[PDB]
Amino acid sequence: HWGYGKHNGPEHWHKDFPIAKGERQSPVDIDTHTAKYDPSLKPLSVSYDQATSLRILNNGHAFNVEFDDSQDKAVLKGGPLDGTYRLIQFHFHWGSLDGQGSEHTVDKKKYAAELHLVHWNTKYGDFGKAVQQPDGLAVLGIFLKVGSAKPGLQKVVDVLDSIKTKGKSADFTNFDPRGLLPESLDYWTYPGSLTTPPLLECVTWIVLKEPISVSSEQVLKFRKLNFNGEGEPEELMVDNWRPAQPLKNRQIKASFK
Ligand SMILES: [Zn+2]
Repeated sequence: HWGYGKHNGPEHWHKDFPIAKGERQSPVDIDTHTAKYDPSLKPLSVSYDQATSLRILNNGHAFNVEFDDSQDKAVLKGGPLDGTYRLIQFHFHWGSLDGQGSEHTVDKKKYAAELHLVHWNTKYGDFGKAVQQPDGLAVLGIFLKVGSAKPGLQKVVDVLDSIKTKGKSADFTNFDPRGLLPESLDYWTYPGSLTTPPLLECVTWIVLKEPISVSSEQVLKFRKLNFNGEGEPEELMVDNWRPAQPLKNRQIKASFK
């Protein structure tokens, strides 16, 4: 039932998901002047050479590229994390307008879009057990700005016409998520939550400082997707982002001096 519209959108999620007013909700604004360098953060390790994408799907809120997480084929390690986190899916949030779209902000600056690579902690049995624990998920967040085209994104963009509406899916093999990374993996990290219902506070957030650059042509294809199912009145899939939430007692740690 929840969405991003006037009445089912983020400002009303708390009616059905009371955790929405919890102590470590995401996203948050990253105040660069308050986020301290932490020299105990170990280097961020990403092992994606054996990543096995399976399918792409429009679930009515975003589109998800799903991966085989049955073994350590595509794992995140290091940084603030203890243990091994398996990539399960990635998706985007974007705006109707280049000036908005990102979930996290940096000194209140909004980016045009935000990519989330979602991983879960093999400490737990599976995704379902991991989401129920404060140390269960690690989400790598990567800002998008409008500029030159992102070649590693073109394979995703080139299949969006086949998943225009909610419920549609398609096979989507051999996608290399490495092609979505920026040059620097300098990042900020803090403990937080899912940014969509059920909004569980199970996420170690790792937000990269350097955005990737995508083309107008590429984001205009994002904005052509539909929230609605085929045959229902069109609602364009745009502004599917949750705004910054209160930071409360939390500190953002920076990985760079
Ligand atoms: Zn997300």
